[PDB]
This record gives sequence, C-alpha cells and structure tokens, in this order.
Amino acid sequence: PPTNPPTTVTKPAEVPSRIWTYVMNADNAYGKGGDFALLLSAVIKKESYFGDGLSGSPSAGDGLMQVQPNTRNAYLSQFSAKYGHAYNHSSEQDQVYMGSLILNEKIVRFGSIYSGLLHYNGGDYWYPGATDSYGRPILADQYANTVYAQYKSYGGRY
Repeated sequence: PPTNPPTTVTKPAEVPSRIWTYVMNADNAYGKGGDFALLLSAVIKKESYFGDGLSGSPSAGDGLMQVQPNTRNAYLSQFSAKYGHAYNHSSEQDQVYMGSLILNEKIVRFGSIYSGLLHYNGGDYWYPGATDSYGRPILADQYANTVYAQYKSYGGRY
C-alpha cells in the first residue's frame, strides 16, 4: 500500500499495531526515519512478547521493555527532559519511551547496535554466567545475536 511520503517504514506483520505506534513515536523522538522502530519492535518481542509473554515472570511488573525499578528511577529526570512529562509506568507508551531512551544511550555510548543490545540486556559489566536479581542467567551475547537478527529480518538498514 503506497504511502505519502514513500519512505514510510512498513510495520512487520507480526508486530501488533498498538506496539508499532509506541515505537514509531519513540523513533520520531530520535529522528531515526523508522529504523529505530524496527529495532525497538525486535527488543519488545524478546523482552516481553508485546506484553503477552510476561505472565508468570518475576519481572512481569517491569512492562514492555523490562526496565528494572532501580533503572527507571535513575533515568527519571532525563526522561522528563527528553519527553516533556514525568514517566508514568502505567503508560505503555512511556514504558517504550523509557526503554528506548536507555537503549539509545547504550548504542550512542558504546558506538554500535550490537553492543547497545548486549549492554541493554546485561548492563555495562556483563560476563558469561552472570545472573540478574532473580537468579536468572543473563545470556547477553545470545540476546544481542537474536535481537540483531530479528532487527535485520524486519528490514533494518544499519
């Protein structure tokens, strides 16, 4: 279906339309021409399953991009400065805005998509065999591999 303008990135079929709108808004905030939306779609698929994959997880309450309470707290002032309003955890749009701010930070700071993803999953000090607060194995390398491949499969250009 032809768009005005022609550059409009097409939603992957498997990405729910509510999620697409969240990630497009985030993409707009970072001027990424729709490419970041594709990356964010891949991340959200892995983290939650667009919200469907959280039931029974001990970190279910962390929402769509699985930002831990202490991390959300650390980034409150920066979120407000970037987006113009206080972070509201009950808002799925905000959850995505917060996660995407953190992910953008990692990508910019470490200099690549792959490192952004690895560090988004494991933090800045990840090692093989590392463990999160709940005692779950953090497979940061596999995460980066999976999510990057998914981003590419979605038609990511970088």
